[PDB]
Amino acid sequence: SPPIINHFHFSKDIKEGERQQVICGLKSGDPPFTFSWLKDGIDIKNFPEINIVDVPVSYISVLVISSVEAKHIGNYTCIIKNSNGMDSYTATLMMKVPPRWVKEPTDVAATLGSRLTIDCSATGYPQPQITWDKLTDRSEHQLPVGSDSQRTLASNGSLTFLRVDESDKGVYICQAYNGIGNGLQKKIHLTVHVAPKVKEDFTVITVRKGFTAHLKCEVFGEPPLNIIWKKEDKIIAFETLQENTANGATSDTLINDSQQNDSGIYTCHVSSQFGEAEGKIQLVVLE
Amino acid sequence: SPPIINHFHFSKDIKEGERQQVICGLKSGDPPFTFSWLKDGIDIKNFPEINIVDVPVSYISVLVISSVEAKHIGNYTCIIKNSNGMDSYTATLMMKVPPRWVKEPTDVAATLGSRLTIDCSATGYPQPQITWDKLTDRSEHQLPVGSDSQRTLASNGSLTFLRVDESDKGVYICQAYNGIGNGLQKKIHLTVHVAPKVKEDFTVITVRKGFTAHLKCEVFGEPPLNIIWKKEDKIIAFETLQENTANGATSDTLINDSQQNDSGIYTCHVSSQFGEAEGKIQLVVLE
Repeated sequence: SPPIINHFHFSKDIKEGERQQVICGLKSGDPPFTFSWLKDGIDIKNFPEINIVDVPVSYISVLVISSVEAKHIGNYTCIIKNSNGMDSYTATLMMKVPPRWVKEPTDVAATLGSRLTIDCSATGYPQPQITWDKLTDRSEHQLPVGSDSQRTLASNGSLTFLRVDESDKGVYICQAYNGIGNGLQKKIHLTVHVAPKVKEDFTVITVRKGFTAHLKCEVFGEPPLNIIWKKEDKIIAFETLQENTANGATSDTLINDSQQNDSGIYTCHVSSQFGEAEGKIQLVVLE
Repeated sequence: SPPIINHFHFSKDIKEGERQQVICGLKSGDPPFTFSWLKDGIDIKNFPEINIVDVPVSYISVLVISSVEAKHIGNYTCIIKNSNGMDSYTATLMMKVPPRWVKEPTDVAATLGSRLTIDCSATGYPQPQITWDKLTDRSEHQLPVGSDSQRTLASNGSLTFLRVDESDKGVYICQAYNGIGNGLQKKIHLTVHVAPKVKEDFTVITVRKGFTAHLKCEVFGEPPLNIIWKKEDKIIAFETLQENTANGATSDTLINDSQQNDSGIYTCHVSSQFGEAEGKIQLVVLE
């Protein structure tokens, strides 16, 4: 009689680490038998991390997978053949992974005119889809952002602004979904901020020799602002005062007793998280 | 005197699970002091999974991150202010993850004329780029596949064929790279196979009543082929012979002693891993 096969199945909620064994046994049929395994039409000898245990004395053969990586997903077929015919049965290895964050987005503070790039990554099986929705406080409604002119969404869901504008403020949301679970969703607040600017590009300070020369450098910006003075690309150690204000700060620094080798140009450099600026103040000591 | 800050730094080869602490302490400066923390221009009160330990008696404040998820990457700034000025210092939290396979590709056996979709996924930081190169055995050289007409590479590196052709045989390679390490590379063998076809769509078998009616159904295909006969969508249990060949198999089945309620149409259905076909054989019993 031809062989008939006992239906077999893989576990239900399979996870990457787990092992899996499926037994191909007989209902009926006269020996001798020959067992044979396939995965999606390819023979199982190919995949060596899969090895099959066969005990033909007991009329069975077992497929084993010691650790199920998602490549194992697919259809596995066992074929039993004798000198009267063959039976076969296929079982499906199924696996689902809901999204987990790779790169969560967070609240962002962007520089106007800069080229911002927010990242938002996630992983799972299938590979999750990353979508951005901005919240319009005209009625707190979601509207998908998308790759406009002056905007971009790269291969991996990274939202990139070409020139940041006051238009691009408020709260945004990226959403990772692959069909498993509800997915992920992250709401972030974008705020726009202005790069610092020295009020005056370059001012002349002229004095007679040997006086308390008084330098000046107020700058516009958002606190904090950290100002460093220089001469010919060397730091000034001399006495320096740095009083703050609201729209920035002013730096009043003075050099006591002037010299003709000190006469030249100086550099008021300011640094911040939103940019950096430089004013070059020049000094000449007349007789 | 204005406060001056002791430079601090995050660990060098940071990994997701680890904790990170950075101490903002003073070199010099006269009290009282006020400590303040920022991340990329945003204040640290926002991120609550970050909490700061501050002990102003010892002139220090510590930022702590109990488990560094990649969102923590960026620049952290500590600001110390007194009634003479402020100092500040920023340190960068850096993290790299080389690619690991999410969905490894494997050897594939495609049906001609079908719409194949090979998957190839990977994960890491930054999110890896997935590229396909086919090996031309004209000189075993790589050539990037790309989204042709009759081909496609989806968002996540899934290579999709619209109509599979003999053109699309041989070994291919997908390569995952994000800049860290050398990345990953996987070489797979594509082989093309033909869906089974019943030789004859529908044949008339006519006999007189009460004879050993002899049915016939050879089919073309690649082994294995599993044939099931039916009548009005019910299985035939009756005597059936299924002898194989090279290009497929033939199924010679016979019904002993005919009846007028048996007279009708029958269905030779074949199933395989590369497709399924049906021939409808018809029977009429004349007097």
